[PDB]
Amino acid sequence: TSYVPDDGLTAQQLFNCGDGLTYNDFLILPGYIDFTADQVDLTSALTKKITLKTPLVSSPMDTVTEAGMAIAMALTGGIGFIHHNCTPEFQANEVRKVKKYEQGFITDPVVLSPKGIISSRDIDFLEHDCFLEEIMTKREDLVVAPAGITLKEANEILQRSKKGKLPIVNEDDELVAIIARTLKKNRDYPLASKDAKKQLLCGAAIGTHEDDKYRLDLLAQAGVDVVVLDSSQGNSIFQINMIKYIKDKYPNLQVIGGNVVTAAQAKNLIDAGVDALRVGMGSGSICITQEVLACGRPQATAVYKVSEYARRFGVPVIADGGIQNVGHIAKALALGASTVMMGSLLAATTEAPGEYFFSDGIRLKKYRGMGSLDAMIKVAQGVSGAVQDKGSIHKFVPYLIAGIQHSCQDIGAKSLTQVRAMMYSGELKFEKRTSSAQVEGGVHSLHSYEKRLF
Amino acid sequence: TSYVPDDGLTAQQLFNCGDGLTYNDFLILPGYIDFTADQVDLTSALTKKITLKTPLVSSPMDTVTEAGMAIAMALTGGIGFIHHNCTPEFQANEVRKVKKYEQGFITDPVVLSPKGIISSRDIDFLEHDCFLEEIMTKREDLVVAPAGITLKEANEILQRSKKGKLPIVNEDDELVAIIARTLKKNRDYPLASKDAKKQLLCGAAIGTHEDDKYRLDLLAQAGVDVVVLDSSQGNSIFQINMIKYIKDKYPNLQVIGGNVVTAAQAKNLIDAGVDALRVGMGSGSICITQEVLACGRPQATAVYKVSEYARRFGVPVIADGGIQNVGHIAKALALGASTVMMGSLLAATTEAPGEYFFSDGIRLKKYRGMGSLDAMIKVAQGVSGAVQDKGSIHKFVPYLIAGIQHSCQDIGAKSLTQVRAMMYSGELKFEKRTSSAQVEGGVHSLHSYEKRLF
Amino acid sequence: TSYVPDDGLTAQQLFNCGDGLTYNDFLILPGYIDFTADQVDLTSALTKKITLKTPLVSSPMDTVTEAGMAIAMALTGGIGFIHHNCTPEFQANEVRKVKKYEQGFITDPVVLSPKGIISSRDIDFLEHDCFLEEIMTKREDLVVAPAGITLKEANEILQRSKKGKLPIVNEDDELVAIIARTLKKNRDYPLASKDAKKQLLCGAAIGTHEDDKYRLDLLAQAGVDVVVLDSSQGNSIFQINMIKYIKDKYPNLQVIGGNVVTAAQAKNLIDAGVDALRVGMGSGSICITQEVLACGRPQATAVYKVSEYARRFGVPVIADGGIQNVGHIAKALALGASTVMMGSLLAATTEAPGEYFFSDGIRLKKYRGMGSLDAMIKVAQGVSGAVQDKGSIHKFVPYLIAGIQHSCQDIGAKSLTQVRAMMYSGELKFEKRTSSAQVEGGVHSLHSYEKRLF
Amino acid sequence: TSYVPDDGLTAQQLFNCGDGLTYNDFLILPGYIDFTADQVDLTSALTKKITLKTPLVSSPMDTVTEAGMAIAMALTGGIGFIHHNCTPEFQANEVRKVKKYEQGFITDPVVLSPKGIISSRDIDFLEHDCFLEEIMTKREDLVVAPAGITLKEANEILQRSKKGKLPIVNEDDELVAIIARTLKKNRDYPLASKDAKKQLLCGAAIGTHEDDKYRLDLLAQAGVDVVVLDSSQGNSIFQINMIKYIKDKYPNLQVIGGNVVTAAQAKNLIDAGVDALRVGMGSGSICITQEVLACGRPQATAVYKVSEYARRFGVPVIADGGIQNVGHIAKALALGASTVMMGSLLAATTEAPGEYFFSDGIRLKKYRGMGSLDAMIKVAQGVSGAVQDKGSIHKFVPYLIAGIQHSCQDIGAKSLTQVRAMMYSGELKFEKRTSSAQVEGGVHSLHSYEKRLF
Ligand SMILES: COc1c(C)c2c(c(O)c1CCOP(=O)(O)CP(=O)(O)OC[C@H]1O[C@@H](n3cnc4c(N)ncnc43)[C@H](O)[C@@H]1O)C(=O)OC2
Ligand SMILES: COc1c(C)c2c(c(O)c1CCOP(=O)(O)CP(=O)(O)OC[C@H]1O[C@@H](n3cnc4c(N)ncnc43)[C@H](O)[C@@H]1O)C(=O)OC2
Ligand SMILES: COc1c(C)c2c(c(O)c1CCOP(=O)(O)CP(=O)(O)OC[C@H]1O[C@@H](n3cnc4c(N)ncnc43)[C@H](O)[C@@H]1O)C(=O)OC2
Ligand SMILES: NC(=O)c1ncn([C@@H]2O[C@H](COP(=O)(O)O)[C@@H](O)[C@H]2O)n1
Ligand SMILES: NC(=O)c1ncn([C@@H]2O[C@H](COP(=O)(O)O)[C@@H](O)[C@H]2O)n1
Ligand SMILES: NC(=O)c1ncn([C@@H]2O[C@H](COP(=O)(O)O)[C@@H](O)[C@H]2O)n1
Ligand SMILES: NC(=O)c1ncn([C@@H]2O[C@H](COP(=O)(O)O)[C@@H](O)[C@H]2O)n1
Ligand SMILES: [K+]
Ligand SMILES: [K+]
Ligand SMILES: [K+]
Ligand SMILES: [K+]
Repeated sequence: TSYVPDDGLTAQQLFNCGDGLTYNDFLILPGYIDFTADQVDLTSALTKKITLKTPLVSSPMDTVTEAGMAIAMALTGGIGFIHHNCTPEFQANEVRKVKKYEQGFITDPVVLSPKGIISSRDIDFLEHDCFLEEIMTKREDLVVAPAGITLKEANEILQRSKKGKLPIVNEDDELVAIIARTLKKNRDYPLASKDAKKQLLCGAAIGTHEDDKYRLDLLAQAGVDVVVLDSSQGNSIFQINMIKYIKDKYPNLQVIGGNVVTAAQAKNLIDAGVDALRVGMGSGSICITQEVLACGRPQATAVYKVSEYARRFGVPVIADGGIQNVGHIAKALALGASTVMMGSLLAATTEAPGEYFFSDGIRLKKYRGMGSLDAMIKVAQGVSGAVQDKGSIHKFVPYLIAGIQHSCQDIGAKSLTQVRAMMYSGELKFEKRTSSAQVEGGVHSLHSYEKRLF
Repeated sequence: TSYVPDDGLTAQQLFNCGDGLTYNDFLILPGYIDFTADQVDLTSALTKKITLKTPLVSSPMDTVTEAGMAIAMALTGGIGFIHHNCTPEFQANEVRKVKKYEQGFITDPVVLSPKGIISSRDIDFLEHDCFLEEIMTKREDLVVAPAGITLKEANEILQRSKKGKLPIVNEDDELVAIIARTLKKNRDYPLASKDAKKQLLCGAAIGTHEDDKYRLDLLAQAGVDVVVLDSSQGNSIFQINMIKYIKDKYPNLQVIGGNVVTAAQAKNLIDAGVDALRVGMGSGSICITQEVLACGRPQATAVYKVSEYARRFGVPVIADGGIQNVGHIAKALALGASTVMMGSLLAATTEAPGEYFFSDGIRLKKYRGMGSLDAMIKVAQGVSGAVQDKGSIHKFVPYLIAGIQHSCQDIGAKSLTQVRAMMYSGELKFEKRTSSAQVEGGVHSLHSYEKRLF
Repeated sequence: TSYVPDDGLTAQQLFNCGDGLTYNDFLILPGYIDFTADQVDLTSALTKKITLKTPLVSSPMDTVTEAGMAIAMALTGGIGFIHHNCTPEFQANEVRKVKKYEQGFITDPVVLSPKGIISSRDIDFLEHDCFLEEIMTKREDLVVAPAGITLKEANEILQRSKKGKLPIVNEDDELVAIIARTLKKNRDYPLASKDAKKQLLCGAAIGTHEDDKYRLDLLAQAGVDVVVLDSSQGNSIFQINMIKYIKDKYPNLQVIGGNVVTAAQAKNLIDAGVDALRVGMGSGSICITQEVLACGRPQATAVYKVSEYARRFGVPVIADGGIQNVGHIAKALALGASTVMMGSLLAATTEAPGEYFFSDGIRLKKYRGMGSLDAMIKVAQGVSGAVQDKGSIHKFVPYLIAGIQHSCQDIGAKSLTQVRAMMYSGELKFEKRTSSAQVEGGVHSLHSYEKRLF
Repeated sequence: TSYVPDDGLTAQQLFNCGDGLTYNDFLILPGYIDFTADQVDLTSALTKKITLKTPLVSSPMDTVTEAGMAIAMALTGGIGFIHHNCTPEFQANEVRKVKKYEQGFITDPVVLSPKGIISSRDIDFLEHDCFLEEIMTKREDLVVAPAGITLKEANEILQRSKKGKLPIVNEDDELVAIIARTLKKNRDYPLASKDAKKQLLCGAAIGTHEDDKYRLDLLAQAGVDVVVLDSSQGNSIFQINMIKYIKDKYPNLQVIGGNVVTAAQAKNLIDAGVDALRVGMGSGSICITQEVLACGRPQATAVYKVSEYARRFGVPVIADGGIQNVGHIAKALALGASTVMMGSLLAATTEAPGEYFFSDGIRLKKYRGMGSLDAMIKVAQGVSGAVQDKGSIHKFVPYLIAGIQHSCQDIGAKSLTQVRAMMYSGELKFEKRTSSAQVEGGVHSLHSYEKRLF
């Protein structure tokens, strides 16, 4: 015979009925492998105009994305969104801080007012004399460098002054930047996500309330590339206006639509004029909306449903919420999502806001939902907590990339663009997983065991 | 195109087959928001004649509703039902106590027999002399007030006597009431549930056994507004008679039908002449009937099924049992319920019967089913226990209201009347939730976390 | 209108497809109540010829049924089966012991050989002299009683001798029995299960292996009323022969067929000539067959399927295994079962074999499957353990009866015969229960709680 | 009537839709028993050319199969596969070591270089003198034996020298072997799996990467009988080539195809020229692929689907992964599998690699997946751990055999060949198991319990 039938379920019959299943409810039948995993191209679109080397994106939460994270993320190939739980000024600062970050050049030099350099030497010896400028008269005659400044002469010249951060200025003695030694052989970031001006990409979230139009402005000034509207149910006249307002004012600016879960919700945003859709309502580890409200939708189905529609307009979808492991990323992407947003899966990370604090013989790192009472009487829709400890976004992300690539390989696709083309064509196959199938899917029948991922 | 199909399940296909699903088995797809949550009107009917500002209702259990609770509940916009685990006299007392409660006026002044006022002063100094009247001859010549008594002159006049509870009498020196300082700026209860005589509404539960006709009488005297028949299976000739007996005797009185779960059970009660139906069999946190019997029905389905029928007669349905969180309330209401009754979700509360007693580094408050051996050889159908500690019904209820409103908003309804009109029309959409969907629905992927709701 | 549709699932569509559901997977919609629970008649058949006042039956396990249990059970209205884990002689003894038990008369007087009465007096005072008969010459001239012996003169006469167990003999000084004081006002057992000779009924289990034909014989002699073949898969040529062998030899004797789960398995036994069928394979608390084999079937479905067939021949079915609570009994009976057999649910009991032994601040009582390595290289198909502590079969059983009656009432049936007639007619309604429905079905949303059943 | 319908589900309708169920999701309805369990023949094929007495097969993991295991397994009637986590030389050694193992003859005599025998005597008395050959001049004149060596004269002759391991040599004083006393009455292995040269069978796993062709060679030399390609997704051009390469070079050699789960994946391997298929992706206790990727399939369905196809070509299927108990073996075999491979279920065993180390008052034995970071930045797809303690493969396996036989009996098949013929014909019946059915399936309703299997 040499036939072999067409066993396997198609996306349609699996996510277009009314059962409402999530990532852990299904699998993806393998295909034919004839290329190595690293040959898999993960290039994907974040918006109608922007494209990242990797589909990963950090969430706009006060415990996940902040300068450091938006930078690492961008450097590793993804992008980040600065949360909006702080006066517009500060949030806007985190943007410019990112938007004008340059290899080797000092991050954002801590500084003080006279109220010249100031090397520890002084601070030590010789009562706290009348202010700093006094206890520190660092003569104009000092080791500084001209605008011809470069990483080359920098470090080297630093040897003469045996210092590790010589200052640089344009012409009007107003520090443009300070080169720094601290790393000893900077790596190369070939996938770095940057804009036209070669600066790293940077996103930012804002509300849809009136007092957010000013906030947006400060961000816009700072060179923000894309902004996402923060809402649990983004299909409101408020967001729609907020959309129009922004698109009009700033034509040259991408706007991602508030969190939606239905094709109907999307229609309004795609019409308002959005550049993408953030799909996901009540899937976040810290989000507890479905339990305290009554509205929401199972992630896997939501991502599939909203993408199949959004695609018909060239509007990328960001699968936000529900990604509890590498696996769930490939899943979300295979269902129509162009990129995926993470929060908890990127909390412990060292680039994330906050500091670690061992608790009960185990590592730790704060992490809560922006809808929690702390982050914010108001009805709490989120919870507060903390997670373990992962490596650094510079090594963690690369691991995610390998997984996603290994996933694509097992399936038979050499790119994410293909994975989607396959599932929409009916070539990509799926299969439901019973509770026992889920149990067998993970670790079982062991007396004890540990786990290390990369 | 600009079409977007009609994705979404309708109530019918979801609760009218035979799967028997509960609140945690489904969700409600969001709609369009074009109004703020606080604009949502929660007005709902408790019976054919009565209407509350809020659909909340405390349960007739000896650990939930009692004077204090029936008062707070009424003040916050809902209503309460005094349990019937105590001689009719006492239960009847709790009613009048409620029915004639007035702002500022002392609750129910504790008192003693001679066997004039009696300020601590005496009790202290000068052997327990022959009875109270002796160890306390408080002269007729004392600070008291005339029927012109008002909160105005009251407190003020109290200053002269530097006391905090001057007595007031009509004419025949028989204390009608005592004004009291103890609060320092009473709030305003705009939603208060009151009757024609401007007195707070008050409900009361009674059995269907013969010896309950006298009990009902004492309650009726006390000015009870509505009574609910307490039974697990209320479709018995006993209740039906008890219905007729009451409707006849007291025409001007609402009667809620025993707990039912089917349209067939309802028919008998709607015919007997009930003013509402209490739907719910074996859903209560402390009820364990389904485990020790064989009869019952999944709450969500029961509420939907009995309401779709009851509505065809203008008979309100009270979704009693199964409400484990704010979310489940909106759910019950969206399925055809006019109001919802709670027990455990209103136990810890300070207005509830009993006192707290820290246990294992944690707060506590007794709570058990009226079907438990303690509350009541008889077959125990309930269990006994206790819960944590919530705020006060004066702040807790308001939180429930916000939730329910936030829920209605997310859906797209500006009132509960609308939410039901939407689900019966097919506009309101639902989606089943798999076990994984339920797991993703709540908190997951966190190393640890705490939870605060309002 | 006044119609009300026909909501509700019928047994057929619920247990005749291939889903394989158990008791916890469904419920029984209530009906109309017009009679009190105690008016419910539980009379049910155990075999084609025998009938018990109650459908309860103790299991033939070395930790459940033994003389004491087969007696209490019979007295409370049910029946018991002596296990066969002991030489035929001893098992046969437990039978006669039961079969000839009489109110007041000493159970089975412990005794010694000379190698007259022997009151402690002696044992105490005056070296262990040459044997008992010597250290105890209780003269012929002693307080004894004639065959006219009766509970009347007995106790009374005992006063004169101030003893508590005067001996009685026929004529040939061979103790027929000894009356005993130890209770102080024996109760009345109106439901007692007895045979023609007014003796309590008694069952007994035997294997189907060759060496079991002798064992059966000793039992037969002892006046056993019914015997059950002990097998996990009773549809073997071995049992079929064993059936024929017995039916032939002892026509006047009931034989219950080995454990089966299908209508096909039953056909062979009903033809071999059985008087009943023990349905249930791998449902017992201690049975772990399904996990270590590959054959078996979900109890609820098995009971329904085998009964619908067996009934077509007047062959009663004993729902054995899976009854984890009062509720599951009514369920099994409502599906076609005539009686139900229990093991674990009757372990802690005081009438059960073994003694209690507090462990970890909690009561205890051994309990294991006859298929366990201990009870019995052989493949273990059962496990060994222990349970808590229930009352006495004289109070526990009565509780089960109330439940079963309360269950029948809630449904609307005044007898078990009716409950079955209702489910087979399509009048009795059912509804599946989702996992959440099962969770809501039991205790939930409580911070803590205890449980007392009767 | 005497008909009895055809209740029961067929494999087809149960594993050929898209639900994806595992072993714990179904059962096998019993049939007719007319033969004893030990009469059941378990003979099954491992490949197109090879046949084992028992369908058991140890997995190629560095914690399961290694010489000792491949020997015991072969002796008990099955076969084993040496893992490939060690230079080809060593892995190849483990093969020859096995391939030339002979009863009584010393396993693999530990040895040292001069850098004659060497009995402890010396080592003790008389500074570590210049090397061994010196501190030990065991004269040529010593107790040794000629090629006529046999277990007969061996042991006996050993008495004269009162030693326990006399050396034997061919002619050129180059030890061919050493007979040893250490057991005191060697048993008989009637089912031993051997090749034409009467040597025990031995399998070995290799990768499909280029540098594996040399490795294969060393194994081939050592007399390996069958080799299995180690891959999670074995349907790649790499394996297909690796297949062709081997089949060509070594015609007289069996090759088992990489792990597959679909009929489509199989087609390529059956065409490449494989002798069997290893079905199973992400079912292993230590495999966590489905959780960190997105591809895989529920074992039960995979085994059924791939076998129904593979059989159409006479290509045996090895159900690898998911076997958590005796029961699951019969299940896998009944669905079309010819043999089953185990890992964890054969870890604790004494023949397995590694030594035990009590931990927390309990026994222990290391066990991890070859995909774990330890066994192997790379993406970890497995985990590391350890299990309890089972007996010895010489007693454990026999237990598995009894189970599998007991299973076959309960069904009604006298051989595995029959079990499959029955399920493909539609005679063998199945039934799904709900979560409650699964709960009832195992141990429940017990206050406590222990477990011993054989
Ligand atoms: C905000 O972040 C989230 C996100 C992204 C998600 C979830 C979530 O719970 C949160 C936290 C809660 O966000 P939100 O539900 O509070 C939405 P939002 O922040 O826009 O607040 C909405 C309310 O603000 C008021 N509002 C919004 N815009 C205006 C406006 N233009 N004028 C007046 N009032 C407005 C209304 O009361 C409207 O209901 C979730 O479950 O899935 C995704
Ligand atoms: C009473 O509260 C509940 C409620 C409200 C619920 C559940 C529950 O378990 C209880 C506790 C138990 O109530 P109930 O089942 O004991 C019902 P009820 O209190 O009316 O007692 C009923 C029995 O009393 C006797 N009875 C009732 N009325 C009469 C009568 N008129 N004459 C004689 N006997 C009567 C009968 O034996 C009838 O079976 C439940 O599972 O869902 C809701
Ligand atoms: C015995 O009790 C049970 C019961 C009642 C149940 C289960 C259970 O596991 C046990 C314990 C195990 O009983 P069994 O499976 O060992 C059945 P049985 O005691 O009859 O032993 C059967 C074997 O004995 C041998 N045999 C039986 N009769 C003969 C015979 N006539 N001649 C020769 N051999 C025979 C055969 O090897 C036959 O397979 C269960 O899962 O559901 C109900
Ligand atoms: N409910 C809340 O308080 C809250 N806080 C954040 N979120 C949503 O959950 C997402 C993160 O989900 P996760 O941690 O990847 O499961 C965020 O991007 C945001 O959309 N929700
Ligand atoms: N079974 C019992 O003892 C018992 N006690 C109270 N109840 C029922 O449960 C309801 C409360 O449910 P809950 O606590 O909101 O889940 C009560 O209103 C009553 O109808 N049941
Ligand atoms: N597998 C075993 O060892 C074993 N031992 C007893 N049993 C079966 O289980 C039944 C008791 O079930 P349960 O305890 O009521 O769930 C017994 O009547 C018997 O049929 N099974
Ligand atoms: N993922 C991993 O690291 C790993 N290691 C081994 N395995 C697979 O799992 C199988 C063993 O499964 P189990 O232990 O019987 O459930 C092995 O034969 C192999 O196919 N997988
Ligand atoms: K969630
Ligand atoms: K309950
Ligand atoms: K069981
Ligand atoms: K697994």
